[PDB]
Amino acid sequence: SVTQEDLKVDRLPGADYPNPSKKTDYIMYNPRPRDEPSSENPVSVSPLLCELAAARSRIHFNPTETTIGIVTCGGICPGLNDVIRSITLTGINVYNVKRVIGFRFGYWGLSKKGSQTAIELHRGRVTNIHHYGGTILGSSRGPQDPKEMVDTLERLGVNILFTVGGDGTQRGALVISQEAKRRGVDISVFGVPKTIDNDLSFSHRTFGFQTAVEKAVQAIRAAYAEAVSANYGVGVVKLMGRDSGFIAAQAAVASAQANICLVPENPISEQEVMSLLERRFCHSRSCVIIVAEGFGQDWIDIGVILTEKVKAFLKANKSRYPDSTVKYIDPSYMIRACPPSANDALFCATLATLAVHEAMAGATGCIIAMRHNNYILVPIKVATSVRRVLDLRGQLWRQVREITVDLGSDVRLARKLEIRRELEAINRNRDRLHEELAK
Amino acid sequence: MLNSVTQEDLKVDRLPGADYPNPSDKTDYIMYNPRPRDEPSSENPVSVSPLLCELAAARSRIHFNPTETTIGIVTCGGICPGLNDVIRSITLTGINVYNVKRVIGFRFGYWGLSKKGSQTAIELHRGRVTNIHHYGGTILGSSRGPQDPKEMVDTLERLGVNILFTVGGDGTQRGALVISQEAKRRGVDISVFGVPKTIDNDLSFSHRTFGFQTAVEKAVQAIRAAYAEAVSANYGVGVVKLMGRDSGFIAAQAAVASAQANICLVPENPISEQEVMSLLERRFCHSRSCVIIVAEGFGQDWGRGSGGYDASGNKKLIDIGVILTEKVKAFLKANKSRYPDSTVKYIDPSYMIRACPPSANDALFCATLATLAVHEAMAGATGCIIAMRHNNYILVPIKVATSVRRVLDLRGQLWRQVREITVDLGSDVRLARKLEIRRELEAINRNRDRLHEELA
Amino acid sequence: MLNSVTQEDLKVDRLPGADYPNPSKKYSSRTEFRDKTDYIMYNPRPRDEPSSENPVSVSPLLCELAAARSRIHFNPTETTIGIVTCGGICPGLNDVIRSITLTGINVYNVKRVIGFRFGYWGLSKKGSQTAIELHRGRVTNIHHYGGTILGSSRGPQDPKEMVDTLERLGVNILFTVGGDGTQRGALVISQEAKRRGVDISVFGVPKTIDNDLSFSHRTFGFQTAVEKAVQAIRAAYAEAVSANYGVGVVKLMGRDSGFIAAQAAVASAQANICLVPENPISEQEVMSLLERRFCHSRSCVIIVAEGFGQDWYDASGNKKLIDIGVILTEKVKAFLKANKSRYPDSTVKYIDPSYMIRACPPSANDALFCATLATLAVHEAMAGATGCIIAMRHNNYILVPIKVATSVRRVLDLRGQLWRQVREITVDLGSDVRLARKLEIRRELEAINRNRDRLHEELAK
Amino acid sequence: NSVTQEDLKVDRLPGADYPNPSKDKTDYIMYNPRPRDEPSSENPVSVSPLLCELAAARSRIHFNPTETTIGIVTCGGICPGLNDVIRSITLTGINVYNVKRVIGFRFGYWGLSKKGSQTAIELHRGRVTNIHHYGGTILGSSRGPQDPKEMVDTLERLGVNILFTVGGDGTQRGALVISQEAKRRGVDISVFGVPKTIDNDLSFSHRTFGFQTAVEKAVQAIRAAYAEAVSANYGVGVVKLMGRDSGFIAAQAAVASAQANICLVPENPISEQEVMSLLERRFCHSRSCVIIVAEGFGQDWGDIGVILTEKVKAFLKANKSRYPDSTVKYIDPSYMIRACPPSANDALFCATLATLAVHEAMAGATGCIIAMRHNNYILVPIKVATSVRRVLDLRGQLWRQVREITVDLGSDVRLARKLEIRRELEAINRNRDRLHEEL
Ligand SMILES: CN(C)CCn1ccc2c(ccn2Cc2ccc(Cl)c(Cl)c2)c1=O
Ligand SMILES: CN(C)CCn1ccc2c(ccn2Cc2ccc(Cl)c(Cl)c2)c1=O
Ligand SMILES: CN(C)CCn1ccc2c(ccn2Cc2ccc(Cl)c(Cl)c2)c1=O
Ligand SMILES: CN(C)CCn1ccc2c(ccn2Cc2ccc(Cl)c(Cl)c2)c1=O
Repeated sequence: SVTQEDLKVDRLPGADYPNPSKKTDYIMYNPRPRDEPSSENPVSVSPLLCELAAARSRIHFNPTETTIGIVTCGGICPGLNDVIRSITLTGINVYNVKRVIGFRFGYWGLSKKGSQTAIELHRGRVTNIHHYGGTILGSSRGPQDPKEMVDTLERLGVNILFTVGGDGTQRGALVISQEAKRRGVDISVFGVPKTIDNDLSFSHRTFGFQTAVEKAVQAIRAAYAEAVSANYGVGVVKLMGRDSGFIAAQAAVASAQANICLVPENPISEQEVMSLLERRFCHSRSCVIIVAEGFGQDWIDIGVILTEKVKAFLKANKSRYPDSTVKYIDPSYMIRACPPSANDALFCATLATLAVHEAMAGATGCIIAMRHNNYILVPIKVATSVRRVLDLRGQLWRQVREITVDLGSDVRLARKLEIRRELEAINRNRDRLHEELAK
Repeated sequence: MLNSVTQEDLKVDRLPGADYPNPSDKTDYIMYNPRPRDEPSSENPVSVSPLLCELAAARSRIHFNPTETTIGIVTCGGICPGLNDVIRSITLTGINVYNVKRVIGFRFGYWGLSKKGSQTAIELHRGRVTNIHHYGGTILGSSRGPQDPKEMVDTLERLGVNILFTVGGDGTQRGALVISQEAKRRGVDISVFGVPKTIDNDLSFSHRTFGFQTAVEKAVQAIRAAYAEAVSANYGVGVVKLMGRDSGFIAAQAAVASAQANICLVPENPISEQEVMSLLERRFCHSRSCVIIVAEGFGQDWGRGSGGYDASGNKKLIDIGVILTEKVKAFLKANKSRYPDSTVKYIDPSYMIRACPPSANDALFCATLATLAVHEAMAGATGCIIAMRHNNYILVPIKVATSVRRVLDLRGQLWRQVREITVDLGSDVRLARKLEIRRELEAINRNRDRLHEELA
Repeated sequence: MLNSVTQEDLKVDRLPGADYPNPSKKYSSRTEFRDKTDYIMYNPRPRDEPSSENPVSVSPLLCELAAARSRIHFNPTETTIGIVTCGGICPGLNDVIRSITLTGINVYNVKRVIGFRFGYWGLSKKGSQTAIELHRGRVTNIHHYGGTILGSSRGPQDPKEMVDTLERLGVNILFTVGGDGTQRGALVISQEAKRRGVDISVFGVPKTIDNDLSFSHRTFGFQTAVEKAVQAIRAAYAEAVSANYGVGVVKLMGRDSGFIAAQAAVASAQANICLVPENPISEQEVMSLLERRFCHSRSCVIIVAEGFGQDWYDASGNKKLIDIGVILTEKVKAFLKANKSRYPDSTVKYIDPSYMIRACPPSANDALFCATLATLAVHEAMAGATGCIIAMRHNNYILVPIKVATSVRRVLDLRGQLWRQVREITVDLGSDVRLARKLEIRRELEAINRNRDRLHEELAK
Repeated sequence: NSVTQEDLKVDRLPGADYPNPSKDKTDYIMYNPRPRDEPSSENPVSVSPLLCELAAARSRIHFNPTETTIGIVTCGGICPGLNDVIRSITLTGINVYNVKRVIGFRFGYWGLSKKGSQTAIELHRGRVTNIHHYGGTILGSSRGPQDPKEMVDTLERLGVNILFTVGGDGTQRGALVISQEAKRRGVDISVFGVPKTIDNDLSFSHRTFGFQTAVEKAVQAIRAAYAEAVSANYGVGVVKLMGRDSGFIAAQAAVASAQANICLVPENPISEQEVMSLLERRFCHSRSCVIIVAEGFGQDWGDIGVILTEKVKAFLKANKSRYPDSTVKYIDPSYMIRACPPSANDALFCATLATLAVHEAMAGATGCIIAMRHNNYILVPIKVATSVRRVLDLRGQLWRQVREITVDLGSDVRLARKLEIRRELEAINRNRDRLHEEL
């Protein structure tokens, strides 16, 4: 029940200035056809069209009179400094805006007390900041009074505010937008979605996620080495994922080293987990367990709890697992806090520049997202009403099930054929050697 | 001239019969162009294009009896980060999912299937592929050049190979469909299925090929080094050659990602030696360093090649890397007048970009392409490649795939980002510089006061 | 209570007889005569100033130098080599396994090489079943991966039962890769062996990431471990500077010494408090360092060694660990919560990168070091050395009897250059906070105002 | 060989009339800590009469800290760590000694000429904060001398009291000439060398800054060459690994990588014909060959990198007969080895060298370098330091490890190969039975 109206992104009234550098075009939400190939063109399975992001010929704000505002909120995420850098440099080099302000430590930065700390963003101040993790502005969780914030925006003459944060941040962003139009102030509030878990809807990718999976795989390589080094060794790795398991699932498949992958979308029992572990220890002396922070909220720190419960299980069963070892790893610090991969640096730069192009063109109350290889605008209202989750019947989760322990699979039948294939390889290698001597 | 892709061109071949169940359902499609003809209205939107692409997926009925099927793998041409992943995934998907009788790896490209190289061919089991994705190159090995299709299909028949995966560029797949035709010519049950290898990401009906994301990571590293060398010298010039035989996707993305390129030379934008030197000259107006990205395919009109081909059917190119470096030196030497001491370092990181293991993102992509390749080949697909487009995996007949290629849009967002960073002759040098200073003073004088405040 | 190490204590045992020539190092390849033991001075500092006579060591001790010998004890083609890895993994174990295996096979051409699985358990009659054959194929690339292909356990086994296995498999040399506890057991295997008059060499390759072996300036894995520590700190630093009154607590190995903590702290240049066992301070002292940091900064990074503050059952029924990382984090939180007054919003992130520091493959420099230690270990064990470790000291490879090696341990000198560099970077209650800060500013203004004018110059002219 | 204790006596400027703001006689370390006689009841005596002055912070210092200007110049090829040395000299000066001012001279000795003295930079805490995170030198670097007269004019003009010269043998040679020109006019100047040489060929040294980082990169270059080469039938990777006059990088990289089959260093000059017979022997029972070559090898040949590659190609052409398809890839990773930031171990080493350099220069040391030898930091007069150089011992343990890995013309090809096979069969046939057992 998402309607075309839900996808209509707001514009501030008027586009009375030319673009210093450079029709709304659309892309289909679902590019799959209703009917088979035929004489006429195919029609979408969905009625939804998404507004494409692009530099416009006419823009709302007089560039040389425009102040741009930036705020970063919530958990850090690889790429924040890139988004800060790109918004700042696109503003200055392309549109030549009067001023760019950075609000310190999240929404607190726009409160009358934190407005003191706000920083001037020039070319010099952002030159290399993309080389470092975190945010030069700083970040806090938690809202402020939208009234008090819009006072600061009016006071500093801020014309556009970029809100870099999760669902909660944009929810607040739309409330600033509405508080602004309620006074009839000329303010654009534009969201750059920050979410390492890539669980934004009307999106296939958010900045930081690809970088985060790189680090997750590194964490798993370490866990794997620890675990295979012990007799009945268990590496438990916690891989982000508050409400979705996209990092857990991709890391599990990429690493090719996960035997059990625990995600919120597939909530199983403590007892079920231990029988997967038990089946792994039938024909293996090590087990790597990926666990999303959001798994087993009905069992909070699932990392420590799963580790304690695995230990308890192995201790109860010393009988069969005589010496055992269980190492817990929390690489959260290492996954959020790094600078982005080159690919994520480019993605961040592209999101930020299109964000400025569209905000200057008077877009407001929207996020910028990337979907079907294209950059789209999405109203915050819809963006924050629905969220993304693993499809347990889809290709990614199928690849997790192919690698992870499955109680279905005949373990010892599967192993018979394994051996026959290996003998067939050995016996050929055996003869080719024999040949070389006499020959 | 317009290309003439028709829906018939996109219909991928199937070997006749799907008479066995899947150990582990109609063809679904995705629209080639998901942009609508008309604005939002009462009815659902309709594609600007009539073309539909076949989606890749595991099928319920399959052509080959899994337990009786031999899978063959061959890797051809320049190495590319991910080849071992594709080898590993084809091997493990075959064994763990379909439980195929045997998997053969053909050594050193098509040479591996010639009666001479068929000696060297290797048995691929789980043990033999366990960790091969951790290393660059190909455990099979790779050569440029075709062999006698007759002699190759002899080997395929001799070893009872039922599917052959061809991992290589346009030339390799062109040969793949020639194996397919030589096979049907004898009425043998063979699938020939392509996994596109091209680091330049210039396959059409594709937004991404395996290895490209990894290659851009390395290019940016090469640039970071060049940048350090160049900024260290007074009138220092780093020239970096970044792959790109016929397209500049690596050059362009590396240039934007690095944010350290001042001149980015790609084949799509052929400019003169004289134009390049005036970009350099303008850089040295208000800077003592310049980094120059150059695609191996740029400036094919700057010199004349021998006129020959390498064995794969690529033009033997004029080493534009060495030539651009010599011409920059010549220019700086002619103008010692204004560039009194100058330094020009040339860097060729080709070795480092192809030869590395894949990024985790490229490991996943390779693994996904390879498994869908096996799912579809088992379902009797043949004479096609697997590609990724609009976030989805599609099948494409080799015939169309090898008749069109991909190239930078000089009016598109990526190239716009290159032009925002690289030197622009347009902006009036010394006016442009006045405002630069005023902005920097305005920053300094604020920093100046905020300090003063803290004391009193 | 002084240590009582005499020159006799540094004489390393040799099994009686060196009755075979060296396959690789021929006696006729040298310039000078005699295949004797050469020595290096324990302490190369002189008693007296420069004078007419040569200088004399401040110490009487000489250490035996490690090197390939012209005569060897074991008949190479009849020799079985045994390898066992014990305790915490450490970057480089697979290199040491690989190098011992390949030096044995390629240089001496030994009959066979056995890998004992999961520590000393591998030599017990039960674990002797699991022992692996080590050939060229089985070790080709194992140095590319962290951990140990043999596996590792803590804990001793019955020396009697172990030497049964060594005799049963015809093992002539056993390399013991492990910490102090492992070598202590190694010497006990050696003595149990000589007690039956079996022809066995027991030779230690010291494993200790903390680099706290004595008669040593470097153990394999330590350089790699400091690389990872600095990476962990970069992350903690980013988390911390991102929060208003942000605190990164990083635990950096160091059971009984703080060499990783100290080097990481200096290298990173990002540590404001560095807590090592050698400098035991109070909870109250720590909080006043933090307090002084928050006078003129909104972030603090705290390095803490596992072994710091030893004087400071989980729900599932297991005994809960000595974990200064969790405790320091709780106590910092408690302090910040008591003082919300002045630190209104605060954040404390704890990082335990132990997993990431031990479990990685070695740096190229540590790969070389591992390869060198392992090959000299084989050269010397073949030359009949036993009851000793191989160590690296004053840029040279030496042999040390296990007895001495396990009676003394290494520790930070709090008056030495490394710890001085930590004190220069970390918060110091000495420097008067607000005067120190005045001059900071004046220096920055003096820089700004010059930059300011040089710009002004360019414009109109 | 003929080096005297007088040669090792390091100069001090007359007077140490001020206390140390942070923190006493000269201590020494034995040049050669090997004993003359066997172990005995008394302490052993050095084989050598030579003692080196140990570097350390002193209680009395020559320069009045608050009146002292420090000068820094970086010369010749960049080297991983230059920015660390710049940073540490600057911060040790400011934070420990509290010096009046610190100047950075741009683009080498040219920076001190009356023309380049214009470009010289003021170095404060802000200007050096993160410069160690980047390769190259924020000061810049040129080769070549300037008029020592003209340079000492600049030093007098800017009131420079200490000048740190970061560069190779040629740079320090010039440094001592500045020192002598300074004392020749009544100028209170310390000239103190921080040796820069990636090849680690400084004498009275076991390690120079950048060398450990450079070997890390060399091994990475080799891993790439190896992958290219093993991918081709009769594949040849030629890698050039620095080494103008010594092969320490070539040798360590070769051993560390374990992937070099031929390692060509200046210390072991062999013929083109000798190289090709190593290659020939490799291709008897192998289809790939990796060749490490130091830039200083074969200066008596036909840019040894391009020439060796051409000569290998020429050899493979019309031996097509036996090497039917062949491939020869040349790699020059010089750019990548010099231009990177230092390893954490090299960052620490750089920081340590720079701080001790300031401690000792403040204590009036001059006409000397700081070096690291037998795990200790020593001072060495430039005069001796630049009169002798370091090179591979072909009879030492490092080169022995290169010979163990690289192809050896000694071992009888076909007999050597028989035993290879027997060992492999003995492995295969055991693996073969253990499998059979399970069925
Ligand atoms: C209650 N809320 C604070 C946490 C749970 N959650 C998590 C994700 C989520 C919603 C609603 C939408 N989404 C997806 C999402 C993620 C990031 C952004 Cl920036 C946006 Cl606008 C939407 C959501 O409600
Ligand atoms: C003659 N050929 C050997 C070199 C020139 N070339 C280069 C690229 C190219 C074509 C035709 C299509 N393409 C793009 C491309 C890239 C990779 C693959 Cl696997 C395919 Cl099928 C097509 C093409 O003809
Ligand atoms: C009891 N032990 C398990 C922990 C305390 N400890 C720590 C270090 C240590 C000793 C005795 C000597 N050493 C230094 C050391 C480190 C590594 C090795 Cl392999 C050796 Cl032989 C000695 C020592 O007793
Ligand atoms: C002429 N020179 C530029 C090249 C040859 N060369 C190479 C090394 C060398 C000398 C003399 C001494 N050394 C070793 C060395 C290396 C670096 C430094 Cl900074 C010093 Cl003082 C000495 C030497 O003469």
